[PDB]
Amino acid sequence: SVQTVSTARGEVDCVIVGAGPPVLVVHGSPGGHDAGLAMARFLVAEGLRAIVVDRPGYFGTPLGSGVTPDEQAELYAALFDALGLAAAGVLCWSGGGPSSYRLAARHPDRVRALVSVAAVSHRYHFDGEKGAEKVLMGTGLGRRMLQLMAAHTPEKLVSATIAAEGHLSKEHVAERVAQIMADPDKERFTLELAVSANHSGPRKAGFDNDMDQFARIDSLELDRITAPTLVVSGTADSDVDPEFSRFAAAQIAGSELVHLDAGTHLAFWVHPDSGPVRRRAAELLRAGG
Ligand SMILES: [Cl-]
Ligand code: NA
Repeated sequence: SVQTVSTARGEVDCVIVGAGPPVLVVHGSPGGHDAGLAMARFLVAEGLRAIVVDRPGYFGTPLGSGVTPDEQAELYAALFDALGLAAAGVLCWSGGGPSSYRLAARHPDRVRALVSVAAVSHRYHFDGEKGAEKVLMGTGLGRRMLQLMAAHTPEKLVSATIAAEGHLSKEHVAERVAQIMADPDKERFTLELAVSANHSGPRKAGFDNDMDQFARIDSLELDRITAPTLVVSGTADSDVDPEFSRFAAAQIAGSELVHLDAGTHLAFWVHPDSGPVRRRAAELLRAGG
């Protein structure tokens, strides 16, 4: 299902799925179209169509198609041109923030609505990984272990992921895990995103590029954004601090900020009160369609 689209800004890979008002779905760091499709499932179910990119440096999209957040925004607009598309909704999460914010800021005519989930909204510095976590997230061996865990010990993987992505107590992690193991969509989402967190191999170029670029952000100029905007933050997110979302909402006039109490970085998909937020996101992204 991956298609290469030749744009005026270079080649970009994407997966085109669903039917309805279109939404550009922008993965985090690391990520790729696997993460993006997992992010997009609720949209397809709500009767929207998703355009799920591989950002430059991930899988088949060459880094040269856009290194900076601003160049990645330029690529997305060039992708819309290559699809004959005037404008689309935008759904971003985490490291998908900067390029999505730039698209909304500098190409406002191309963005119908913005849903920004725990998104990097200003300069950000990655804390490296040490010891076992480093091997697990940084190597092909680590990648294979995550794949085996997802296939064969899914509850253990879900637990590890919820703990890594939040500041929750042991007891609250276990409560979240039991919820997820009772909802097949939540389980599937979590397992897919856990595997995509490993930045080795074909995710390495894009991941290293994102870490370098996010550390160099001057301003993304979110105050320029005029799209109707929903910003979503889990209060226990240990990956992208809630302050990034409060900042973003304060910059974007008319934006709405939704907090998910005791939510991890995955809250918008896995928090027990997230269903209404996804429904609201979908309605916003339909943008009168
Ligand atoms: Cl959560
Ligand atoms: Na934790």
